[PDB]
Amino acid sequence: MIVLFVDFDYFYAQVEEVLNPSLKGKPVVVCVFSGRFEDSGAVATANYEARKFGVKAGIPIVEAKKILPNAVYLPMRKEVYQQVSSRIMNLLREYSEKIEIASIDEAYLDISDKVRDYREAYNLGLEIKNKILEKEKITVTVGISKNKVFAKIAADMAKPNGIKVIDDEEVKRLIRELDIADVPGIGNITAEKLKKLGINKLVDTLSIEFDKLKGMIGEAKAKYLISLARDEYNEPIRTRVRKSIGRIVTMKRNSRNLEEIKPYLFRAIEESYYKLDKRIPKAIHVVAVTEDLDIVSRGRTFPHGISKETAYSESVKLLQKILEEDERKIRRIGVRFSKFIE
DNA sequence: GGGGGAAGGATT
DNA sequence: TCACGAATCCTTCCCCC
Ligand SMILES: Cc1cn([C@H]2C[C@H](O)[C@@H](COP(=O)(O)OP(=O)(O)OP(=O)(O)O)O2)c(=O)[nH]c1=O
Ligand SMILES: *P(=O)(O)OC[C@@H]1CC[C@H](n2ccc(N)nc2=O)O1
Ligand SMILES: [Ca+2]
Ligand SMILES: [Ca+2]
Ligand SMILES: [Mg+2]
Ligand SMILES: [Mg+2]
Ligand SMILES: [Mg+2]
Repeated sequence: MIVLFVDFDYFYAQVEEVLNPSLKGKPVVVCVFSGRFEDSGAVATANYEARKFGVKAGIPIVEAKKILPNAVYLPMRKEVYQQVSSRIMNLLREYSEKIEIASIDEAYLDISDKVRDYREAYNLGLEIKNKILEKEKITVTVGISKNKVFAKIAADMAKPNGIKVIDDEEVKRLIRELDIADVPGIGNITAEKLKKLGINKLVDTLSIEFDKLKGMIGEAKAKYLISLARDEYNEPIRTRVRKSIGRIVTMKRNSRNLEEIKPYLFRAIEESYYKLDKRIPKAIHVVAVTEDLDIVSRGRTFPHGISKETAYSESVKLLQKILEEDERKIRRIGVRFSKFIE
């Protein structure tokens, strides 16, 4: 297997540079509000000219402006970013039938049907970079290796506007030398957890008794890290099929009033059924988040598919059960659907 | 004890 | 941002043989 990973560079701000080329080479900051329009918002992303002086993703725009008051600040245009992304993903599909779209700016390709060496993989990567630049004026970073994990790590090491191969020998080296915290799927927790078990590299997981790891981080992760460390990881490039689909919305205030909560619950159902599309669930859960941010949840499985009308009627019954069996005030409410037909 | 299943916490 | 709330793992609890 040869896997190629593509990560679009500083994507939202780069799209703004493409739609207004006069911006290129000057600081550009894309602002995100998350529906909270009474303030200045936050930096969604900034181009490298802005990052150079400390304007980085996540900081409040009021703080960014104290650093670069004369940068160009643009509110997010999510629908445009999504459209440009979708067009680029379509360009990538021409290079492989085996593609996994991981996010709005990330895709994996299994290119094993077209190349079986890294020199030609690199050439294919160059062609992809040129094609996306030609057609959409977007620069990207390409990572190439023997599996998804090292392909992503390769792109992380090479961005922006990069291309990097991690060949078989470099994989072996990284298994010994790469900080296990930089492995995809390992957050701040887990990382600290296995640092307390003496594990700092992928190779270290081979000198623990397995159940000790497993006990700390769980069976799935343990198997994951060990298979990486043994250089046996080979997960296919494929469209991920969800096991559940849902939506949980925040109410304007705490409530324990059924009639007050219902419109929110119904909104969650409508949004969920849009997401479901042609998928038909046989199970429904109602999920309540209490004011202290705990979860209370109740599910039902049917021997048949759930119509939207049954989703409405059953969700109220489940919510009624939640209200009867727990005394806490509810702040967020929604539904999750699972057990899909076919 | 443990098969079976649901609640709901934990993690990315 | 795409990592606020979705999706997924998985421990704990509980029924009851
Ligand atoms: C997109 C995103 C990344 N991160 C983290 C992941 C990293 O630690 C770091 C950057 O990850 P990256 O993957 O490098 O960010 P990105 O490539 O998706 O974004 P951009 O194109 O704008 O440059 O920030 C978030 O916390 N939230 C997010 O929404
Ligand atoms: P991981 O490697 O740290 O993160 C992997 C993916 C990226 C997004 C998604 N994610 C991460 C963190 C949180 N809090 N929520 C998410 O959905 O995991
Ligand atoms: Ca968001
Ligand atoms: Ca419990
Ligand atoms: Mg990117
Ligand atoms: Mg990304
Ligand atoms: Mg990490």
